[PDB]
Amino acid sequence: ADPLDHLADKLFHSMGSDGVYARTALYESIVERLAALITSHREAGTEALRFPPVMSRAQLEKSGYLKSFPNLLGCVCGLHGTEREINAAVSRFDAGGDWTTSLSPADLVLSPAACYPVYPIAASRGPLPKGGLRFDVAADCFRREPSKHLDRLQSFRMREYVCIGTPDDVSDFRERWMVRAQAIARDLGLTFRVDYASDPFFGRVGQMKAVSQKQQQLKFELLIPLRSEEQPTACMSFNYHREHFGTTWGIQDANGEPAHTGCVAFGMDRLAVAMFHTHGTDLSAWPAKVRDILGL
Amino acid sequence: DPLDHLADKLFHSMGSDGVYARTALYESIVERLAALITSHREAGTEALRFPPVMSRAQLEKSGYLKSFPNLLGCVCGLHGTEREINAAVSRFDAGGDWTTSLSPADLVLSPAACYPVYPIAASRGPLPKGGLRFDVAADCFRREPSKHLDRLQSFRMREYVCIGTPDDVSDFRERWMVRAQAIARDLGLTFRVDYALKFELLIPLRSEEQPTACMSFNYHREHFGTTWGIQDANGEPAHTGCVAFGMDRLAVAMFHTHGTDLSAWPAKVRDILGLQ
Ligand SMILES: Nc1ncnc2c1ncn2[C@@H]1O[C@H](COP(=O)([O-])OC(=O)C[NH3+])[C@@H](O)[C@H]1O
Ligand SMILES: [Zn+2]
Ligand SMILES: [Zn+2]
Repeated sequence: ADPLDHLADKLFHSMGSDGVYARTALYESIVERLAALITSHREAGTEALRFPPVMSRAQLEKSGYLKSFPNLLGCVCGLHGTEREINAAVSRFDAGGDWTTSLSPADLVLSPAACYPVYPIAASRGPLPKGGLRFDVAADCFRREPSKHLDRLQSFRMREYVCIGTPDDVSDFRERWMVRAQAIARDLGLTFRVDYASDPFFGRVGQMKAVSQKQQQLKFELLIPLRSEEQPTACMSFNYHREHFGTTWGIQDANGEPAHTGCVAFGMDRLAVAMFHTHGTDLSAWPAKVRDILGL
Repeated sequence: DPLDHLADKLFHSMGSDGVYARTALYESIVERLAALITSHREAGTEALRFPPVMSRAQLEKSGYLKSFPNLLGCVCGLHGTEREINAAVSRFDAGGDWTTSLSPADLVLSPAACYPVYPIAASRGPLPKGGLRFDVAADCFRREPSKHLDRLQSFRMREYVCIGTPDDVSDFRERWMVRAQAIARDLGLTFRVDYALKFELLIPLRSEEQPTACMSFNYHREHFGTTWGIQDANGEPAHTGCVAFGMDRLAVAMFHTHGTDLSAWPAKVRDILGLQ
């Protein structure tokens, strides 16, 4: 079986859906401590925003998400019809028929990544000041990838630091964080390597997109062996978007050029699972240095 | 609207009524409220934390679909072949509608934090004497757009849940109807208790004639006990009730009541919320 499976009893209860779990108090306390630790490394002048698990469908469309991962997107739908119509749908359900045929899309999707909503927000403020803007964002995200592996969820929490400004601003930020992220994983007693990577772009063209992204080194990941050293798990990523979002949303840097952006993302559930996989379910037995930095 | 002005310090627009980004000020208060509620948690209470989505089939069995079908948010996705999905996005490129290729997932956005806990308890067999107590939280969803700050589409719910005999649930209800009030009192909130059976603690937010329900008690009879086959220690279908706290409503209440400057909040309140 999967090396992570034995962890399930202590960390999760089933909710009748693969990748969707109830968190025990033990698991939760570790997520919160990881969150606090990440917060303690926040750079000065970084604005903290917290987003709900949903976001505007129009914004997600405009962001170009359907062009990259249409297969992962969770859209919100409801019964928007007339009372007669809605009653009809319910009656089918009562009669073992299919109520869902009356669903129609809402103006909302479940967020695929924590940073998305922040770009329209930064743009509404007009031109960027010299040195750009830094944001601290989090959200419960959704990706439509059902799986029984504990490191592959459908609903998971994502925490990010986001840099918006000049190519220089973003590169400095990304470099800084690739170093600081490795220092953090060390403090946590986790084994890792950092490597160039690519997003799981969809379809045939998606294979050309990934090769290109990898060669341009626009995405690094911090990888931790969970089920094996041969196929480690990405628990953080460092993403350079170049000018995509700046152009998309009309954000201009202090030079009046289309702003560049990048983000450093922490997979909270993946990090928590890595911690338990590495140090086990008995917190009293965790290494003293680890217990100390987490303030246990 | 009395609350509208609060937005300046609490929220940023996300392109959708009732869906706002939350500032550090606002979130710090939501967290402290969460902490305060935790401090009143009863012994022997199992704390579970639910994600924003849950089983569609569980939701169907809960009866929610019969009661508030218009408020449900169902999860839908593109579940077809690669060619079908590409076409959908191409239609979108050509000024058409890509959503016609959507089909329901096995999931919905949770309408109430406690719903998923009932099948969990049922799965463990007969309840012990005295029943079970749970502490649940979830980001919940209600498909009802509004510009009012106390009527969101996505909001945090916190709940203590009692599963047991009618005696268990009644003692639990009585206890919590009292604690809920004591809590609102310590928060320096002005409220009245009404019986909409269901108990509700309503706080004047827009007006005194139309106060907002910020905490409630729901008694479900043996509805979930019967649906999931939860059996009490005497072999009968279990009863359930829950005390529910609208975390985002409570936070808006606090800012409305005491203002957006935490330094000028009363010392009692700063004290109980670990601010002073
Ligand atoms: N299915 C899943 N289950 C659990 N965690 C996941 C996940 N998908 C992503 N994550 C976590 O979120 C992080 C960010 O994912 P990503 O790099 O694919 O998205 C982004 O581009 C963030 N802007 C990953 O490094 C991982 O730690
Ligand atoms: Zn990001
Ligand atoms: Zn409930």
